[PDB]
Amino acid sequence: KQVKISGKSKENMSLLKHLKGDVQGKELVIEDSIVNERWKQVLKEKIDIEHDLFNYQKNREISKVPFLPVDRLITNDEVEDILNTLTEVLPTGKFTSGPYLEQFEKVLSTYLHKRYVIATSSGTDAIMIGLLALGLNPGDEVIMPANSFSATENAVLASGGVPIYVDINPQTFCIDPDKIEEAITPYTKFILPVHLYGKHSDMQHIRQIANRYKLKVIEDACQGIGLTDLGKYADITTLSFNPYKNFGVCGKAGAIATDNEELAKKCIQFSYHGFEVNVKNKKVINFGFNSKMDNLQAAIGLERMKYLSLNNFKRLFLADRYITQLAELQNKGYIELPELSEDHVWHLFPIKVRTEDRADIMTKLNEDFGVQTDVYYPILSHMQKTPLVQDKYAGLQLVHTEKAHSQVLHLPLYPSFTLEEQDRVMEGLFHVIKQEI
Amino acid sequence: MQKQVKISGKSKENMSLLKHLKGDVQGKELVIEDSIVNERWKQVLKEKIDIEHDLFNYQKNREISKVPFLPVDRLITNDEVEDILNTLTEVLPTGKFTSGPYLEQFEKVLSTYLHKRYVIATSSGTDAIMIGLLALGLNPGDEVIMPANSFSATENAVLASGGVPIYVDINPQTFCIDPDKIEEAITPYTKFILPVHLYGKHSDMQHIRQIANRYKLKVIEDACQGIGLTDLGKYADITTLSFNPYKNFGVCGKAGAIATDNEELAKKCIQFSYHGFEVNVKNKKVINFGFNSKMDNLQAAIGLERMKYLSLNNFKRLFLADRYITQLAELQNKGYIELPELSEDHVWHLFPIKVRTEDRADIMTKLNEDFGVQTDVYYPILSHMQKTPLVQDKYAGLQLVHTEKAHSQVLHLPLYPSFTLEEQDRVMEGLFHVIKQEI
Repeated sequence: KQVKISGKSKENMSLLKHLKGDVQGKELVIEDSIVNERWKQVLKEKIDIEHDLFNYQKNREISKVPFLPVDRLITNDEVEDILNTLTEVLPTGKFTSGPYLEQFEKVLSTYLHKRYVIATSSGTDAIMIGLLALGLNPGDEVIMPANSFSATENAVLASGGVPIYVDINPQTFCIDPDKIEEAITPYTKFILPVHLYGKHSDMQHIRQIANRYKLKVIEDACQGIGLTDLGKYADITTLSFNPYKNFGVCGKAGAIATDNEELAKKCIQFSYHGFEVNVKNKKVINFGFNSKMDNLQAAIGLERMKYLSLNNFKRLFLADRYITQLAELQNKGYIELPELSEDHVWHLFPIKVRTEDRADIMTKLNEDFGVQTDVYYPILSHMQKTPLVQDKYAGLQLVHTEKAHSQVLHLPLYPSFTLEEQDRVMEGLFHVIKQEI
Repeated sequence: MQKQVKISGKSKENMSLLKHLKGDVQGKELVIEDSIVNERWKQVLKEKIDIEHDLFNYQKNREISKVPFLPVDRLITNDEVEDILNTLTEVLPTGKFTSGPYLEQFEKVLSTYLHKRYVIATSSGTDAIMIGLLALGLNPGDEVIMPANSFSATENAVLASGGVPIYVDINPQTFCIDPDKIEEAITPYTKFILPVHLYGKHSDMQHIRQIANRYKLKVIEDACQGIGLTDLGKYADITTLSFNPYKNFGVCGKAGAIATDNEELAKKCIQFSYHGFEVNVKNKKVINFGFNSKMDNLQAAIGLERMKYLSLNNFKRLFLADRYITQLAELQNKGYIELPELSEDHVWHLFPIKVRTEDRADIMTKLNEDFGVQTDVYYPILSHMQKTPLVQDKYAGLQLVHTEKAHSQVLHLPLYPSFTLEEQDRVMEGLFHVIKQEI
């Protein structure tokens, strides 16, 4: 009878169906949570998504479609809320530690269903501190994919750890659990899956393996906020609140989330100079970092977080539209579409095109249509031109990772993107693609 | 034939300004260097200045029940809040919060203020030291010569980068590393000297450079408390700063900077500061790894506002320290305490006096209970006495006589730009009353 808005990816999916006529129940019920706040001012019984959420203007004039214009990633209402909260924050004089930081950590805890949240100065820092809190020693091996953002390998390397790259599932872009056990040595301590593009990795299977081999699991969920059951099978979950993520602040920040008390204590010590928790200047471990989130950014996060469920839903609506209206191109085998799944928060939108055509498709979309696309990310880990790669990752081949990487093409997708712009993207893809994969 | 007096805002020039602004004639001889750090001076300098009244609003007869050591709400003024709100009104809608134009502009201003060719703004002073060591070519196990009485960030940066701290005794008068004790400690594994301008006092950099040259060592200074020091960085390979909110100049969150004249070195700092990428080419790595440690565009915008108060704020700190040193003279004359020396090479981030080792706890307790005067000790525990596995394992048997003795005597008195002279009166009165024994 009741259709509940949690804001999480599973319920978003059922909300999507329900609003497309397909009744999932009677009463729209909005869960009493900070992440659902902006929904309340726009969600009405007879809501029309195209008009109420996107203000669809089919005939608005469009010459260029930028892939990700940063100015549009923050709205006018967000600006007003931020200025309003800073008006109160600034005179308190508390900019590093303070009450907004604590409140942000409490709110995240509830949203993630994790007992302990340590907010950090970036996502990169979260992974780095997480590895160390979990006991990483120099030379310990960490199993992970090679198609993530460089921050992932970087956090392992900076801590003294050793990346062991394993091939991916070519459709999900995520680490193939069936390739993990092969790569376990007596020096392997961790598995580090990445929920790439917003797609959830096969965490249950990863957990079975990990318990088998007594490894720890720390996930890079920096692109995966809003995923149903995020962290259910992880020892540590890491997040980024960088301004370009599904939810971000106004600078650098991230978080570590865990259910283990002793683990949390250690993360806090590593995040702040190795001090005894809340006892300044008294070290209890060898060293630590200066890597807590700023009180000021936390105050901003408490405002920007009000838009999260609404924005994740708008991302889902966008991804659904793409998948539906481009179906004919996958039907003719010209492109491959991502699967419409509950275990996706659509941080990025990956289609697949023919390898030898991608650069041409990209150029034509831009030249003829003003449509900008991109490829996240241009270089794989084991193909970076560094002294480390040549000495350590020589002649390594990851067939699926490399092939998928050669084919992946990302389309504009973000909460303030417009349907009219999306139409131009799609109209463009049809007019320029004329060969199969 | 009149000598001009340049208001650079640096420590040397502030010292002479202190005399001229105590004097009767204040005319066209006072030349304000065209710099953002001097902005808040332009308005107030167009008339004759009475420091007590114009800068401090001296209210000798005000009721004071408590003197907090560092009330953080008073470290940011109303005009600072307003300027910040005004600039953020412009920054926020641009949507640029990581990289951006205020960041580049803040680095450029710093480069001019410090007289250093390259400034790399970082996410904290702690990261500046860590990145600086790595860019200078630190390898795991490399020994770093340093004092043991700094904030923990100094040693934490050495250790996080793979370095090995080697602690050397200080000059007990200045609290800075004793150049005369550095040479003794040099081994084949020594690669760096890391002096700290502690409390805002300038280390003996010329002598340290001599030793460094002689043994081919790199010098990276922790100047995180030393912004405004004359000739800062002159003999350093890398200078590091902090713009933590509590510093002489700070932003509204964490940030710091690396300063250097060496171009190839600057390049490496950038690479380390941002994922090991080629400069201005995202996703393309040219070194093994790097960090996510640039300063944020938004904090840079706030920095460009707050920096307008630096020269004036540094001047007020000096006037405060000078006032302490003069009015407390008698306590030093009678041998009860030791006062710092009124020098040109100090920016007075903190104000250290020395009291009798045996009486300090009692002095502090009585100041607070009988008079509401809060004092403090930066920092409570020395590096070689931290209860950590590393210390208990590798730094057992290490004795640093001067560091330990001076650390047992030191007492910091409240001093920040918005501190009032009437609060200062009460600090000083309390000190006269509670103290009765010599050192």
